[PDB]
Amino acid sequence: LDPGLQPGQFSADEAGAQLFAQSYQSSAEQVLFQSVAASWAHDTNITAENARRQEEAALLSQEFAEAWGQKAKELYEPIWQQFTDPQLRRIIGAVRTLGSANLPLAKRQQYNALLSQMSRIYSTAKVCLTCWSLDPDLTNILASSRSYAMLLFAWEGWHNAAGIPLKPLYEDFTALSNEAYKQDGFTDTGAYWRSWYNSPTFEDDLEHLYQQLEPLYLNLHAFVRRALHRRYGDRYINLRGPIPAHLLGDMWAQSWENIYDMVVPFPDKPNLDVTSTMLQQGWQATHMFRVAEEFFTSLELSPMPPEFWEGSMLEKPADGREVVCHASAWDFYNRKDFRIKQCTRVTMDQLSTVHHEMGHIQYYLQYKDLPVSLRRGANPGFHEAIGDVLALSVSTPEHLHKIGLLDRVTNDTESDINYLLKMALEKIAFLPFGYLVDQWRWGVFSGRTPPSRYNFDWWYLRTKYQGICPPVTRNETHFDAGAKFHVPNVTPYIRYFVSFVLQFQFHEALCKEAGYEGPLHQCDIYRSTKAGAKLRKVLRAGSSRPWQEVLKDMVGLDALDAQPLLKYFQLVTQWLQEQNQQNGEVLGWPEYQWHPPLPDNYP
Ligand SMILES: *[C@@H]1O[C@H](CO[C@@H]2O[C@@H](C)[C@@H](O)[C@@H](O)[C@@H]2O)[C@@H](O[C@@H]2O[C@H](CO)[C@@H](O[C@@H]3O[C@H](CO)[C@@H](O)[C@H](O)[C@@H]3O)[C@H](O)[C@H]2NC(C)=O)[C@H](O)[C@H]1NC(C)=O
Ligand SMILES: *[C@@H]1O[C@H](CO)[C@@H](O[C@@H]2O[C@H](CO)[C@@H](O)[C@H](O)[C@H]2NC(C)=O)[C@H](O)[C@H]1NC(C)=O
Ligand SMILES: *[C@@H]1O[C@H](CO[C@@H]2O[C@@H](C)[C@@H](O)[C@@H](O)[C@@H]2O)[C@@H](O)[C@H](O)[C@H]1NC(C)=O
Ligand SMILES: [Cl-]
Ligand SMILES: [Zn+2]
Repeated sequence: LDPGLQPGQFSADEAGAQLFAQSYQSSAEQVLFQSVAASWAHDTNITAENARRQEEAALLSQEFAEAWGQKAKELYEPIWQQFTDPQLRRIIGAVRTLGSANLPLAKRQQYNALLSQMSRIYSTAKVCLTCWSLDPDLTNILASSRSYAMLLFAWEGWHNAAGIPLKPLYEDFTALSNEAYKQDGFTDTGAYWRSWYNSPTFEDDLEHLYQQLEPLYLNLHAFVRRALHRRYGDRYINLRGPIPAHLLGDMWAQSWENIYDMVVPFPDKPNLDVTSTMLQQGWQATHMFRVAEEFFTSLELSPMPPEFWEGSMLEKPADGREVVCHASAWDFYNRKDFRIKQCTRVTMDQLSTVHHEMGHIQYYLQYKDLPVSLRRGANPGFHEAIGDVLALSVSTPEHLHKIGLLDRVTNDTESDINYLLKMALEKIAFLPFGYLVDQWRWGVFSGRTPPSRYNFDWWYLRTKYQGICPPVTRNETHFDAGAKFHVPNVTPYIRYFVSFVLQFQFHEALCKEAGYEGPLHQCDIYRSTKAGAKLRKVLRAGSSRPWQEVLKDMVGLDALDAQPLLKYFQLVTQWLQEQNQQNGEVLGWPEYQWHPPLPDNYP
């Protein structure tokens, strides 16, 4: 480690730790900058040379972590917990967590290499027969093909190409991750991930939330299953069984907005998917980013700086290079450079994704003056929810009309049902998947799920919560969990279930604060400077204070709460129950063993 980057001496006491943290921050900024730079160069341009570089950068960050980790222990182990300065306790708490820096050098190299290799496999896998990539090729197939056979070919090819080669790597990564975190005193990596919520009853709190949400999901599911039965017929849809996993519009069946045209109850009303209008008008990526920016400035939040426009990657490259297409937002830790990398396509759900990623940027802009350790969300769920909250105003029919995407606007109960059903396909359908992914991964890290049951345990959970089934037989050579971005890219998942709850609590608070006084689902906070100010107080806090207190100041409660999401959806909740009753549906999937047959000509 460079001499300039190494820790000095400080006293064993709180005045020293202040000097320590100032010294640390001053060093960490440079280390973070070089890591993030090398990751960027790789993620926008996957080459062996770029992976080697990113690995050398992660090694540097491990030596940094070890030297300051060990120094923070050596001087402050007995005293840090008792500091007067609350922010200074969280700073030291972060600095003393070693992670992968607990590994000896040889295993640090093996760990850094596994991260590179898993990311490469996921982002460069192809389905051939002349080869399709996930984004945009397979995405487009899953979204707009209605051919059982075609959709099967894409689903199977993807799962096979991405998952099978990842399995041995995934195994070796799990063992090394556990070895690293167990020397920080956690039972396993999953215990370390969970500890970010600082909540003794987290697992029980999530389960209580899920029990209140499950009836809405079960009713959406049955109604959608019926729509599918009418197109695909009795051979491929079982009205008492799980839904084939390839028929819901999306490679992971995790949100259903693309099959809106099959389920829309009142087709004579304004057409609420505005994608075709966007195309007709000639919208491009950069217009989408500008319209999103304008919503933020209407709240008196910050514009995107020059460095964001000059540095970002807003389309998939044409020049041949290979890239990580899954979207992400980048803080370089120098308080100057911030970027988005997104393979943006011109579609309405992609306009939402634009807002999602710009919400992360806005968080980085607001907290850029805190000590580097506090430059995070109050919890991870808060960071994921910011952009989603604004996207809830943007997609209201009235807002779409203001921005030239919807010609007529109607205010009547049929238009409301359409609206709430479209939003349910996006928000309600997701809930079971958002909850299950880390139940799977926590079982793997704890050893409850060894490599010999990775796929068995994955499909148990897929069926149990989502009520889907794989459309072809799977076995333990398949590794279907690894065909989802966040698994090989090692991004925790429970943050999204938390986010999907929190965003409705935020929405309700900012609508009240804006002075809005009609139905929660018709609220648009656009141009409300009072709403902007309340949002800004959250963003400016970073992780400097407990999330339960940040939440209470914002919404008036110190806990996650399903009530706002339930109030938003109330009208469609009631309507879907009534429809399913009148149609004699069976809620749930009692025929749990059922799978569809192969088509005659497969493949
Ligand atoms: C779309 O329409 C709804 C429904 O509006 C009501 O019903 C219609 C059949 C007609 O009778 C309307 O003339 C009538 O308002 C609109 O929601 C309603 O908005 C008003 C405010 O604009 C709400 O009234 C307020 O009530 C609070 C206390 O709750 C008072 O302090 C205020 O002074 C104010 O009068 C009314 O409750 C609300 N109805 C609800 C909640 O269902 C809706 O705003 C409109 N949407 C759009 C986008 O225009
Ligand atoms: C993608 O990454 C490679 C490095 O892996 C970049 O290639 C280097 O390009 C510079 C300038 O053209 C040369 O001096 C080097 O010799 C190249 N290295 C090689 C080929 O090993 C490439 O330019 C990157 N593409 C971008 C940034 O668009
Ligand atoms: C696992 O499955 C592999 C791929 O074949 C698939 O499984 C058969 C049984 C069909 O029903 C269909 O889904 C696919 O063709 C096999 O090649 C492999 O041998 C299977 N078993 C093991 C232990 O890997
Ligand atoms: Cl998380
Ligand atoms: Zn995100």
